[PDB]
Amino acid sequence: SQLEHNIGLSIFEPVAKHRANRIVCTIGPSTQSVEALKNLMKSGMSVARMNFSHGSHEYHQTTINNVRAAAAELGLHIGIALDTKGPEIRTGLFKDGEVSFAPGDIVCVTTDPAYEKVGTKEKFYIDYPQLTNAVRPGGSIYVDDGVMTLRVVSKEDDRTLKCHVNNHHRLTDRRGINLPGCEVDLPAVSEKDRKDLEFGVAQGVDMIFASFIRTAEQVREVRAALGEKGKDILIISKIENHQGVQNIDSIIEASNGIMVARGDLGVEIPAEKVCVAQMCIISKCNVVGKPVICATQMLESMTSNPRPTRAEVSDVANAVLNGADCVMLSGETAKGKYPNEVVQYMARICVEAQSATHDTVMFNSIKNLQKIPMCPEEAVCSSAVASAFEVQAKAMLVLSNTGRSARLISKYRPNCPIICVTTRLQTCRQLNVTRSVVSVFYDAAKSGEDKDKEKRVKLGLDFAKKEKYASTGDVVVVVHADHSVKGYPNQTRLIYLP
Amino acid sequence: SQLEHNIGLSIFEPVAKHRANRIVCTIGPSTQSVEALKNLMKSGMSVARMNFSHGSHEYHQTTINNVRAAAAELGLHIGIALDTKGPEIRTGLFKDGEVSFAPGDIVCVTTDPAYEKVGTKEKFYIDYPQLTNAVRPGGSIYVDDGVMTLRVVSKEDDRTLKCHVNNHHRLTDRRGINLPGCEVDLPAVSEKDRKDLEFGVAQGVDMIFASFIRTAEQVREVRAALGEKGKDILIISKIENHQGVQNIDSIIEASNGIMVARGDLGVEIPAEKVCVAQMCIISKCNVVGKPVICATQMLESMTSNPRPTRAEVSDVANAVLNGADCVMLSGETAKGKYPNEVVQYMARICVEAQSATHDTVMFNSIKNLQKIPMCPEEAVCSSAVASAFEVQAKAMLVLSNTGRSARLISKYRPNCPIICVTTRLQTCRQLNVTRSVVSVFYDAAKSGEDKDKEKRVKLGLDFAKKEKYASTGDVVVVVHADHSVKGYPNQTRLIYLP
Amino acid sequence: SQLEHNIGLSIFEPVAKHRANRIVCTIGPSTQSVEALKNLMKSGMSVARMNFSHGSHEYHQTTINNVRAAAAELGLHIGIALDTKGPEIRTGLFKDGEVSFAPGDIVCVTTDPAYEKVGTKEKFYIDYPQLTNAVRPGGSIYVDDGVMTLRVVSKEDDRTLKCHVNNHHRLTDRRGINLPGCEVDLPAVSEKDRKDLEFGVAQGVDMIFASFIRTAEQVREVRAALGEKGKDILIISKIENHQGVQNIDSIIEASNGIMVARGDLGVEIPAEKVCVAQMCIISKCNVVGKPVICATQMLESMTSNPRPTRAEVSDVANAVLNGADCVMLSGETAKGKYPNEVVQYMARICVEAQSATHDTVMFNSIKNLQKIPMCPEEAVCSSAVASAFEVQAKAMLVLSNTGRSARLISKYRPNCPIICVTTRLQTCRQLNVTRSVVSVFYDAAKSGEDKDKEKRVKLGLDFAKKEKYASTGDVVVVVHADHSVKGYPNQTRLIYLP
Amino acid sequence: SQLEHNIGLSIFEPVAKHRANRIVCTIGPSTQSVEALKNLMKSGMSVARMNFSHGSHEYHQTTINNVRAAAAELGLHIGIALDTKGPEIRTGLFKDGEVSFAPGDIVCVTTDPAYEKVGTKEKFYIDYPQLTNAVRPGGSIYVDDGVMTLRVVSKEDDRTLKCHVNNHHRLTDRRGINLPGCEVDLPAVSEKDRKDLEFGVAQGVDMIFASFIRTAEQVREVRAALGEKGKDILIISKIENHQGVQNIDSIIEASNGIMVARGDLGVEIPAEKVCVAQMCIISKCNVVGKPVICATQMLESMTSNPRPTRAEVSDVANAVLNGADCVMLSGETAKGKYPNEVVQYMARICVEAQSATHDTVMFNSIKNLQKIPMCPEEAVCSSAVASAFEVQAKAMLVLSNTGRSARLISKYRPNCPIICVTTRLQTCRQLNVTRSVVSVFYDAAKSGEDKDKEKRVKLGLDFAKKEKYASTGDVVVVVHADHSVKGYPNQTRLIYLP
Ligand SMILES: O=P(O)(O)OC[C@H]1O[C@@](CO)(OP(=O)(O)O)[C@@H](O)[C@@H]1O
Ligand SMILES: O=P(O)(O)OC[C@H]1O[C@@](CO)(OP(=O)(O)O)[C@@H](O)[C@@H]1O
Ligand SMILES: O=C([O-])C(=O)[O-]
Ligand SMILES: O=C([O-])C(=O)[O-]
Ligand SMILES: [K+]
Ligand SMILES: [K+]
Ligand SMILES: [Mg+2]
Ligand SMILES: [Mg+2]
Repeated sequence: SQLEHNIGLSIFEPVAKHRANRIVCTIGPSTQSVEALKNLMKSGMSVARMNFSHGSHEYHQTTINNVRAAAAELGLHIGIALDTKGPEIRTGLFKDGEVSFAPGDIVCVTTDPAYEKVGTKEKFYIDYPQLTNAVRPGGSIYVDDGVMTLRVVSKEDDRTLKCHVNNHHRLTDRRGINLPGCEVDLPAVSEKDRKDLEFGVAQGVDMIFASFIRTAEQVREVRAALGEKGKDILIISKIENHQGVQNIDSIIEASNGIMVARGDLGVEIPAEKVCVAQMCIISKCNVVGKPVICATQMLESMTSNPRPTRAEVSDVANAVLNGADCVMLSGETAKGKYPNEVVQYMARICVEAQSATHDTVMFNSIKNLQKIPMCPEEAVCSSAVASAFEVQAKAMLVLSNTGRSARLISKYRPNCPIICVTTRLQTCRQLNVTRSVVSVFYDAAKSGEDKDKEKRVKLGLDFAKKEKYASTGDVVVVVHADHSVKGYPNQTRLIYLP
Repeated sequence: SQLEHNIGLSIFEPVAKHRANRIVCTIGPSTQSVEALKNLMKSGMSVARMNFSHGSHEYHQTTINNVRAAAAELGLHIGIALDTKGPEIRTGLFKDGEVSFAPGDIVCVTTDPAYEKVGTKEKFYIDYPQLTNAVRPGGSIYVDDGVMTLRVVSKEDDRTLKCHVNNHHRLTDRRGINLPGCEVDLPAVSEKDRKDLEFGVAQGVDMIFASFIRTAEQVREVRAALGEKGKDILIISKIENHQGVQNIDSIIEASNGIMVARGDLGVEIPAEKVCVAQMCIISKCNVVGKPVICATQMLESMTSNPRPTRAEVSDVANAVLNGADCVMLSGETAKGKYPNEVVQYMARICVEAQSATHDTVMFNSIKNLQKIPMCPEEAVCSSAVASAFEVQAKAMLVLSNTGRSARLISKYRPNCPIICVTTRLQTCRQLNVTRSVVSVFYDAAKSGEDKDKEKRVKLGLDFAKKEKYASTGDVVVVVHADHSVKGYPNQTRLIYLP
Repeated sequence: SQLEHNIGLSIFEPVAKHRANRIVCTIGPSTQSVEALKNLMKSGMSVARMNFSHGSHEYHQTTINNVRAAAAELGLHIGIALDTKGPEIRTGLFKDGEVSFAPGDIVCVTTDPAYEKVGTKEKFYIDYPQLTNAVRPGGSIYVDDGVMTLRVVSKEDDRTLKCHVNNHHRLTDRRGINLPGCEVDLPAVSEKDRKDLEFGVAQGVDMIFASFIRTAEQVREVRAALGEKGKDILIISKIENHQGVQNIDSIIEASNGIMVARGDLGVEIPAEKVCVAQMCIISKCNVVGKPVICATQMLESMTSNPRPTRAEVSDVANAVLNGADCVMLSGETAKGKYPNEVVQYMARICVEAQSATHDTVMFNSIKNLQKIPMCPEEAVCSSAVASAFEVQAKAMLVLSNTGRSARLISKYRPNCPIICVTTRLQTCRQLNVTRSVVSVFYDAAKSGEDKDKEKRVKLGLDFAKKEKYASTGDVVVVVHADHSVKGYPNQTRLIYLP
Repeated sequence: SQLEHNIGLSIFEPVAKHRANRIVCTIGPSTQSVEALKNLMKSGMSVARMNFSHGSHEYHQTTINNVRAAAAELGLHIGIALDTKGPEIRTGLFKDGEVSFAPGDIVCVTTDPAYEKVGTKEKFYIDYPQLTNAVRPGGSIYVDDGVMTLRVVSKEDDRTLKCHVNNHHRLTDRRGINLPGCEVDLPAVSEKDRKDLEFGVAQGVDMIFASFIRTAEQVREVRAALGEKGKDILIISKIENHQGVQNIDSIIEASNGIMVARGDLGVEIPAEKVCVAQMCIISKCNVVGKPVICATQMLESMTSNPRPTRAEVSDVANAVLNGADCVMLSGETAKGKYPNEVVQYMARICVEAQSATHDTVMFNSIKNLQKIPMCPEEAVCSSAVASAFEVQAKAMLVLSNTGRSARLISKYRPNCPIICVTTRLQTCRQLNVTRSVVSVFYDAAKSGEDKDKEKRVKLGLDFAKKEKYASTGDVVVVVHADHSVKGYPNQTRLIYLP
C-alpha cells in the first residue's frame, strides 16, 4: 500500500544515479547565448521551449541556432519546442507604463485600436475585438494572471464596456486577459499562429506546444497547419481552460502528448481545482502511454532567490510521483537570476521523487488497465519491463526508428534507463519528453543497413558501458525484431554485457 | 489503484460540504486584534499559534486574551498553541557589527569564548562548545539560515576549525548556525523555554509546539518541565533536523503529535529530501493515530499576493493527500497582507484534496498495519468506521472525555464528520488538531452526570441536525460505553435520526 | 494468496476445538431406534433427514418421535428434515427380483400397470405414464443411478418402447430411472407429495428438502402446499438436474437454502460437471447468506467398510473449503454398518478442513460483493465479525428470534462459534443448517419479557462458559438491539466474560 | 476472489480442447497386453507405472517391452516409471499360520528374533530392532495396513512392549506394520531395491517412484544406487509418512519430483490430515516448479463399477485445482474391470477442473513468491507466459534438450499447450509428468545440428498446425536462445503462424 511504502522511506539511503524524468526550459534574455545554453544543458535541460507569445522570428531563429550549436558542442540531442501564442488576450499600453486601481474604481475598457498606446485609469485597450459579445453585464474580466478582476457594469457601445474594479492592483503594460466561462471563440490557429507554425516546419522544430487546445478538432487544425512537410512533429496540446479539461479524453487521442498548463488553467478554473485536473490528466496520459508535461510556477520564487520554497520543492516532487514524464520551467529560466541553479534543483528533486517511487506500482496499475489481447509489440514491451524487474536489469535497450517502441517501453515505467538506438536524429530529440529514455543515433547511410541489428545493439551496449549504466557481467534487457519481422519489435533478449 | 482513481476524478462535481482537515494559523501584528481573530476564525482557523521565538509574555498575553474573547463571541472552541524558541547555535559578534565573505575565503571558527565579541574575516566565534567533535573535515557549517555555507577544511586545535567560504555573504552579529547531518547535543529545554513553558501552563494553553526535538528523552524533558500542573497539555514535537527524522519512532511514541517543521528541516537536510521525510513522518503518525501537522511556506507568496502560486496550491493538497490532519500558516497570517484570503484558500484547497481522496483506501491501509489482537476500544472504533462506510453514514458520534476515542475514530479516516461530545472544554480545544472531529461541550455540572449516555447522545444528535450534517431518518454511527463498562467505549450503535 | 496459505500448512498443529460445519444424517433401519439416534447425535448429527421416497407415514412418525426423545434425553436441539419423493421415476418388480442384461439385448419397456409385478429380460414396467411422450427413438433411458443406459429403438405403442441395451447390468427391484434432456413434466408437488407435506406441518418438521426443484415457480408451489400453518418451515431446494442449475439464481432467491443433490445431478448432467456446479452453487449461496448442503456419496464406501477412501476424505474436506454450511450422509447412516463411525469421520474431517481455512478470505470476498449502502443490521453483523477477528474473540453472541440475525453473522464466516439466544425452539432446530451457530433457548413465557436483553445475554455468556468456548477475562462480541430499537439488531458490544 | 470466480462459472460452455494435466496408470493383469496398453494410451495414459512391490523382473520386462511396442505403434512418447517396493516393517509368523485378537487382549510384541516363527495371542515378533525406542507407552502400532490398532501400554524390557488390542482382527503370517508419528530408521535402498534399481537402469526406465522417502539423505542414497549410468533418470520421492511431510522442503530440493502417496500416508497419519498434507505438498512443488503427482484411490470404485462415485469425481478435480501436474491410477488400471473407462473419466474430469481454473491466479501467486533477482532463463520463461496471456496465445513453443526449460515454463502455469521440441527421446518421455507440455522429437543426427534454431522452430510450428493447437495467423510465443548464448534460453519471440 502507499502507506506501507511511505513508512519505510529513508532520507539516509543513496539516491538513483540516473534521472528518469525530463526537464523543459523556456529560453529568454537570461538564457539565449550559446554559453548560457551549454550550461542549461549541463544542468539538465532536455528540451528548449520557444515562447512565441513574444519575440520575432529573428529572435527565435537565434534561439534555434544557439541551441543546435550548444548541443553539437556538447554531443547532445536536445529537443526544440515551439510554444504558440494561440488565442491570447492582452491589454494595450498605458501612459508612463503603469496605472493604479482601487475597489469601486469605475473603468471603461475598449477594443478601439485608437486607445492602444495611450491608456489611463478611466479608459484602456484590450486586443479582443469581440469583447462586448464575449462578456455581458454581470460577467467578469480577469486581468494579469487573474490578480485583479473587473465586474462589467454595462455595455456602453459595441466597442466599450463600463467596468467595476473589484480590488487593488498595479497595472504594467500588455498584461494578460482571461475570460472564464464566456463565449470566446478565437481560432486555435490564427494568422499569426499559422506563420509561426510554418516557420517551425521550415526551421525543423521537434514539437509544438499548442496553447489553449479545447477540442480534438483544434488539434487537427494544428496538424493541418503544419502541412505535409510537418507531419512528424509532435503536437503536445496545452490544457489551459474548462473545455480542455472537459474534452481531455478525445484531446489526448488526437495529440502526441499533453501539457498541463497550470498558469492559464488556474485562472480559467478555480485555482484549487488545478491539483485535481493535474492528477487526472497525468494519469490519463500514463494509461495510453503518451508523454505529459507538468508546467508553470514549479520553482517560481527561484526567479529571484537562490533557493526554492518548501512548497515549490514538493510541487516538483509530486508532479513526478503523479507520473509526469516532464517538468517545465518558464520565467525561472527565461528571465530569472539563477537559471542554472533552478534547473539543478529541479533535477535533484526529480531524482529524490524517483527514488521514493515504489518500483512496480505503476507497471501493474497501467498493465491492469490495458485491453486484452494486446498487439504483439505491446506484449513484448510490457513483458520486457517485467523481466527487467525480475532480473534487476540496470538498463534496457530498444531499437526504435519512429520512437514508438521506446515510448511503449516507457509507458510501463521501468526503474532503469531505456537506451534507444534510433536511425533518426529527430527521434533522438523527440524522445526527450519521454521518461527514462536515453537516445543514441545510428547513421544507417554511413554504417550500412544492419538487418540483423548487431551494429545497433553493439552501439547500445557500448553506450551503456560508457555512460556507466552497467558494466561487464550485468544483465541488459534488449528489445527489437527477430531476423524476419518488419515494423515493430517482436523479440526480447536478456544479454550479459561482454 | 491510485491510477484508476485518478482517471475517474471530475473537477466539475460538487465538493465535500464538511471540511475534514484543520488549519493552524500563527498570530502576529497582522492578526492579533479581537477583530482580526474573529475573521481568521470565520475564515477557518482552528488553532492559534504563538511563536515564542519573538515577543514578550505581555505580547502573547494579548494574543491569548484576544483569541479567547474572539472565540467566546463566536461560540467556538479554539486551540491555543505555544511554539517554543527552542535551542539554537549562533555566531559571536563582529567588529563594526558586520563582515563580508567571498567564495574562497579561509576563515577559522572557534569555540573559544575569548573571541565572542571580536569576529573578523579571519576568525569568529560559534557558541557551541562541542563544535570540533560534531563536524569533521569535509562537513558543512550553515550560517544565517543556510544562506552562507562553509566547508570544514581541517581541525586546527580542539577549539578551532579552518573553513572555506562557499558563497558571497554579509554576516552581522549573532547569526543562526546549522550543522547539517551532525549529532548536536543541546538541552531540550533552555532557561528561556522554562519561563515560556511555565507561562503557558499558568495561562492554560492547550498544546506545546516543541522546537527541535532530537530524541524521546527531549520530549520527556519537555513533559518534565510542564510539571504536574501541565500534565494534560499536548506535546507536539517539531521535527526540524536529521536527528528528529532518525528517531521519529520513539519520538512519536513519546509525543501526543508531530509537526513536520519544514523551514529548519529544509536547512538541516537537503531540501529535496524534505519530501521524503514528510511522506514518511505523516504516514507513521497515521499508523499510530496521532495528529500530524505539516508546516511552513505552504502558501508563502500570499504573504504579499492575493492569490497563491500553482506550486503552493499543490503543496497544500498533497499534504492532505499524504494524510496530514493539519496544515499550518506562519508568515502568511502573522505578518502578511491577506490573512483572511490565505486561510480561505487553504480551506478550499483542503476540501478539494479531501474530495479527491479515495474513501476507503486509507482505512484499509491503516487497519492492515495494526497488530492483532487490538484493544477492544480500537476494534470498536475501527469497526464503527467500517460500518459507517457500509451504510454511507453522514456522520459519526462519539463520547470522549480525554479525547482518546475521538482520536481513535479519526485514526481510521472516515469520510464524514466525527461529532465528539465531551465534558471538557480543553478537550474541545485540543481536538482541533484532529482530522474530521467537531466538538460539542456537555456541561455535566449543569445538566447532571448522564451515566446512561442518553443526554450526551441527544446533544450530539441535535448538533448533527443544527450543523446540517445529517437529518431526520439518516443513519448515524454512535460510539460510547454500555451501561456498566468504564474508561473506554465498548459499544457501537447505528441510529436513525428521529 | 491460496498458494502462500497452502505452503504454510502443518499436519502438526492442534485442530480447532469447536466444529463450525454441520452434519445431516439420513435415518433408516440402521439408525431409527432412540438409542441409535442418541449415538448419532453424540457422534455429531445436527439434522435428521427423513427420506420420503420410502416408508409410510407410520414409519416416519416413528422417526420423528424417536428423534425428539433422543434429543430431549440429551438436551439437544436437533432439526428434522422432510425430504420429498417428488417427481421420481422407478421400475416395477421382476420375477425372482433380479434379471440380467447384455449389450445388444433388445428389451421392451412399458407403462402398462399390468406388468408392474411381473417383469423379465424382455418386458418390464416403469411408473412414468408419459414415458413414450418424454423420450423418442434415438433418446436414452438411464437406469439405476445411470449405471445401465437404454437406447430407444422405436415407439411400439403409446404404452410401450422397444429398447437397445447398451451394457451389462444386474437389475434389482424398483430401481431409479433418469431421463436427461427429455420433456419430462411431472409436478414438483404430486398428490403423494402434498400429503407428505401436510403431514410434515402437522408433525412440526423444521425444514423441507424439496427434490428436483427446477424453477422458482416450483419453490412457491412447495410453499403454497405447506399452507398457512407451515409458513415458517425452511424450504431447502434440491438442485438435481440441468434446469435446476440453469435457474439457480432465482431458485436461490425463492428458497431458504439449497442442497446440491449430487446423486441425481451426476446422472442428469455428465458426472464430471458436478464439481463445477457444486463450486458455483455453494459460492452463490454464500454470497446471499443462505445455508447450503452438500450431499451424496461423501463417505460412500463406509456403508460397508470401517474406514473411508482417500477420495471420500478429500470430498468432505473440499465441500467445507468450498464454503458449504453442511455436509450430508445418506445410505451411510440409513442402511450402513458403521453409522456412528462414519459420522465421526465426517466430523473430524470437517474440523481439519476448518483449521486449514484462511481466517478472513471468506469474510472479505463476501463483503466485497455486497451492494452499498447495506441495511443497518447487515452493517452491524459484518462489522461485528470484523471486530471478532480484530480481538481474536473466542465467541460471538447474538439474540435472534427468527434466526435472521444469526444467519447474517454466519454469512460473514467468523472463525469462532456464534452463540444464538433465541425465543423459539424452532429457531434452535433450524439454525442447525447454518455454519458456526450454537443455539440456546430463552423461554420468555416462563422467564419474562427481557426488554433490556440482560437475561438473554447472561444466559449466552453462561453457556459460553459451560460449553468451554471462553473463560473469565475473554472478550466476546455481543450483538443485539439497544433499548429502543425493535425488529433487528442495531448494536455491537465487546464484553469481557465476568 | 475464488468466490467471485465461482459464481461466474457456467457448466454449459464448451470445455478446453487440450488437456493440460497428465495421467499415470499402473500396469497389471488387466492392462499388460500390447492391445490393452494401446487402448490405455488412446484413453489418456502418459506414464506407465510398474509396481515392483509385486512380480519378477520377467513380469515387468513384459510390461516394458509391451509399452514400447504399443507406443511405437501409435507414435507416442510414453514414460516408464519404476515404483519401488521400499522399506517395510513386518510381523513374524504365527503358530498354525494365524491368530485372532479381540478388544482388550493384552499382547507382548518383541524384537527378539527367537520369536520370529512362533507368534501367538500372547506374544509375537516385529522385525524392526529399534522398536522399543521408536514407540513410547501411549503410542499406537498399526498392523495390517491400519486395520488392527494396538496401544502400547508399557515397555517390559529393551526388546518387548506390552500392548492393548483395540479392535477385532485376524492376523496371518508377516503382516504390515506402521508406526504412526514415529521416527523410523531404515535403509532407503534395501537389498531387493538395489536389484530392482539396477534392472531399471539397464532397461532404460525414465523415472523412479521411490517409496517411503523420509529424508533428503534417502533421496541421495537412491541417486547413489542409480550410479553413473542412471544419472539422468528422474527421482520422484513418494511421501508416505510424517517424516516425509516433516522434511518436505529438503526432500523437494533433492528430488526431481514428488508423489503424494496417499495410501500409506493415510495409514501413517490421521486420514483427515492427508488433505492438509496434500495441499501443502502440491503448492510447495508448484512454488519451486517441480512436477507433483497425486496418487491412490482417486477413482477406487471404478475398479468394480463402470462409473465413479461423486466423492471420486471431486477428488480428481480438486487435485487438479490444488495444482497437481499429474493424477494417478493404481488398482483401477492394474486389476480393475474398466481400465479404459476409468482413464477416460479421469481425462474428462481433469479437463473440467482445468476449464474451471482462473487463468492467471496461479501465474501471479507463483511469480510473487520467487526470490528476486531471478536467473535470466526464469525471467525469460515467466515473462513468456506473461506475454502469452497478454496476446491470448493458443500455444507456446520451447526448445529444451534436458527438459529444464519446458519445466520452467510449465512452472508458471500458462493456459495453453507448451510445445516442447527436444533432441532426446528420453526428454519426451520424461516431460510426461509435466503439466501442459507436449513433446516433439527433433532428430539432429538425421537433420543437422540447427545452431540457428530454425528447423526445430519450424518443426514445432508445423506440429502446432497438425495437432490443431493453432492455425495460420495466430500468435505463438516462442522461447529459445539467440544465436550465441548456450546452455539456457535467453530469448522470447512472438510469431504469427505462416
Ligand atoms: O475520554 P475517553 O478516553 O475518550 O473515554 C470515553 C469513553 O468512556 C466512557 C465510559 O467510561 O465514558 P463515560 O463514563 O463518560 O460515559 C464511554 O461512554 C466513552 O465513550
Ligand atoms: O535443455 P535445456 O536446459 O532446456 O536448454 C535448452 C535451451 O538452451 C539452448 C541454447 O543452448 O539450446 P540449443 O543450444 O540446443 O539451441 C536454447 O536454444 C534452448 O532453449
Ligand atoms: O501557457 C502556459 O504554459 C501556462 O499558462 O501555464
Ligand atoms: O436426492 C438426493 O439427495 C441426490 O440425488 O443426491
Ligand atoms: K518557534
Ligand atoms: K511400490
Ligand atoms: Mg523551526
Ligand atoms: Mg505406498
